[PDB]
Amino acid sequence: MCGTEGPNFYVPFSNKTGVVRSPFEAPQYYLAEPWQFSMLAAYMFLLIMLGFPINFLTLYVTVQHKKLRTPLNYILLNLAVADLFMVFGGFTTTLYTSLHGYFVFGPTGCNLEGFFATLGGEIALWSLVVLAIERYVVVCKPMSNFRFGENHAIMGVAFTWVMALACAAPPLVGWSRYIPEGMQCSCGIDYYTPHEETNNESFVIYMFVVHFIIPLIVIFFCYGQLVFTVKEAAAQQQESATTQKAEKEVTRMVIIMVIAFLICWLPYAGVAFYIFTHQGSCFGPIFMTIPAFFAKTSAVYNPVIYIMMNKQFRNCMVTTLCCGKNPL
Ligand SMILES: O=C(Cc1ccc(Cl)cc1)N1CCC2(CC1)Oc1ccccc1O2
Ligand SMILES: CCCCCCCCO[C@@H]1O[C@H](CO)[C@@H](O)[C@H](O)[C@H]1O
Ligand SMILES: CCCCCCCCO[C@@H]1O[C@H](CO)[C@@H](O)[C@H](O)[C@H]1O
Ligand SMILES: CCCCCCCCO[C@@H]1O[C@H](CO)[C@@H](O)[C@H](O)[C@H]1O
Ligand SMILES: CCCCCCCCO[C@@H]1O[C@H](CO)[C@@H](O)[C@H](O)[C@H]1O
Ligand SMILES: *C(=O)CCCCCCCCCCCCCCC
Repeated sequence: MCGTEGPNFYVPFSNKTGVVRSPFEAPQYYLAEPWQFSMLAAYMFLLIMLGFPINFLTLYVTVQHKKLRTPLNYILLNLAVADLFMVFGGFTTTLYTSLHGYFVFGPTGCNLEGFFATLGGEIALWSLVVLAIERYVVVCKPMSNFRFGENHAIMGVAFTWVMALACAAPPLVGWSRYIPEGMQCSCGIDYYTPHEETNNESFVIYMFVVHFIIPLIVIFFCYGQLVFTVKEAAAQQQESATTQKAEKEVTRMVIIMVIAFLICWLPYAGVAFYIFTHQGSCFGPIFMTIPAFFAKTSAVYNPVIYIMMNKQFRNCMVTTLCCGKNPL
């Protein structure tokens, strides 16, 4: 008796007092004080004011600068579009529902916001995986007579859409489901109930293996071999100071990306290990959704790491903002 069950929800609050209401009908001010709902709204507002300009500016400066429109950058545009799905499909609706105290859009809007907010975050995750594979193929050259062109970059972007749909669509057709999560103002995959009618247990395993373990292994391998190949080639040219300088900056950048991926990855692993063991207590209307609360920020720091620190995008964004010029 941890929470309260309904046909389309699970409110993480005991019902011995008879105060629980459907998160589609009445505010959930027993999960959290009204100011805690407002702080959720403020956090959504922060993500919107930082997420939309950075990600929209990425799409905009690509239009005004021809040198950005290379095939190896196509997957970066896919990342910026994915974050805009998170910004508009997830953060915006949550900011609206949070100020009511409950998900005012009903169960139909729960599937919609759940899908798009999950789709955007899933496109972003696999865009990072695809970019790691692309950089690995271009640098380590595992195929003897291979050149990465426009057709290959399109496959990689289209591949992210298949992977993201592979995660976001099954809950719409009966494998897992979309329910209000945490404070019941946004919607997402049901990791909180063992809903046997939709086989939630198998979907969590599938999510954990395919959309959690596999992305980590691919990123670590590709960048691992990449830094290995770069350091190996740089060792053969120790007389070139720029080669050593290029090797040092490639190492620092791969580290930054791998660390940034783990900052979004480890919270789920920490919640996993606490759910893997300790399977005997109620997770409050918050605990299990703490990784989600911080994984949203990937809509802000991923374009900062992968785009704003790209040498090309930075100068072009300065040029666009710058008007025309820029300090040289
Ligand atoms: O939705 C995503 C997609 C994603 C993928 C990578 C990152 Cl870095 C962030 C989000 N998550 C991952 C897999 C998932 C669900 C949440 O399954 C779990 C089962 C047990 C414990 C934690 C779990 O996390
Ligand atoms: C983008 C900003 C949107 C803000 C929408 C706020 C809508 C508030 O709506 C109000 O909410 C109260 C508590 O939920 C109710 O008691 C009121 O009846 C209702 O009018
Ligand atoms: C940039 C901010 C634009 C805000 C436009 C939001 C329009 C909603 O407007 C709000 O809707 C609520 C519905 O319950 C009403 O209770 C409020 O009185 C009304 O102001
Ligand atoms: C750096 C890694 C980028 C991957 C970001 C994936 C973010 C997806 O995060 C997911 O968002 C959903 C919608 O709010 C929620 O239902 C899930 O609980 C949450 O895990
Ligand atoms: C995908 C995993 C990322 C691999 C990052 C490897 C970080 C290595 O970093 C390098 O290691 C050298 C010793 O091996 C040090 O001497 C160098 O200072 C350092 O640049
Ligand atoms: C050359 O690049 C000309 C740029 C002209 C604009 C420079 C000033 C930008 C100010 C951005 C900071 C806005 C802060 C708003 C916070 C809500």
